[PDB]
Amino acid sequence: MASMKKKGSVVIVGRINLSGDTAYAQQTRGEEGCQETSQTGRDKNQVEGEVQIVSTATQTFLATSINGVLWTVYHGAGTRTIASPKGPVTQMYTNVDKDLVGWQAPQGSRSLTPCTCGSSDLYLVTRHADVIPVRRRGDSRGSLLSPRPISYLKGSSGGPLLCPAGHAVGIFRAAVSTRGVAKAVDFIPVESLETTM
Ligand SMILES: COC(=O)N[C@H](C(=O)N[C@H]1CCCCC/C=C\[C@@H]2C[C@@]2(C(=O)NS(=O)(=O)C2(C)CC2)NC(=O)[C@@H]2C[C@@H](Oc3nc4cc(OC)ccc4nc3C)CN2C1=O)C(C)(C)C
Ligand SMILES: [Zn+2]
Repeated sequence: MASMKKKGSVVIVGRINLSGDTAYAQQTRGEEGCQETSQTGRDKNQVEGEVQIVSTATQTFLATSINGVLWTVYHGAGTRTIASPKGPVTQMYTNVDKDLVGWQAPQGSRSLTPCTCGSSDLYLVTRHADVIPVRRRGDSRGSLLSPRPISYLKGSSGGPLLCPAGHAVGIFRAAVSTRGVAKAVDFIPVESLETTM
């Protein structure tokens, strides 16, 4: 009882910069500072952009702001708080059935707008800032136009699928792999987020 520990917070450690003509990853906090920030829950770093790179003590993945909520996957974040300038912030959405969690979007972030285009030509953004064309194949499935080893997609759960106009269509959840090659992806449709809200 006396020695029971607490899990740390999720910490923003970087972002996928989509502000210009060239997408690229940026690191904003190193591993040591990440560990300290996870324990205190106090992160005074400036946040920018729509897609954050996030970490716990044991995992790293992505998180995406849509309509003022920073969304990610439950299999990355669990029920963890997120670190923020004034201390840890509790999830405002948790849905293990959808593999979805969300926190109020951090000050300085920018939010994507949910797609209403009804378009099936999509783009997946990875933690390495690769922009991967994806053809929508169902409510929660899309095929990669150019399949890639699952190694390429690992660590990108929580990232966005976007339409041609840059609206959010979904949150990347899982890869569909045959013999280690991802030919398709599974995503949380933005309509499920909009409902959750
Ligand atoms: C050939 O068989 C297949 O293809 N079968 C497919 C399949 O299992 N794919 C697996 C392949 C795993 C190989 C690597 C794939 C590369 C990237 C991948 C984007 C990521 C990701 O990057 N993660 S990550 O690295 O950031 C990380 C780890 C730090 C966070 N996502 C996952 O890894 C998810 C997690 C779990 O999926 C769910 N876990 C949960 C857990 C919950 O509570 C704990 C609640 C709901 C939930 N819902 C789930 C749907 C398995 N997974 C898959 O992708 C399907 C989806 C079953 C059809
Ligand atoms: Zn759209």
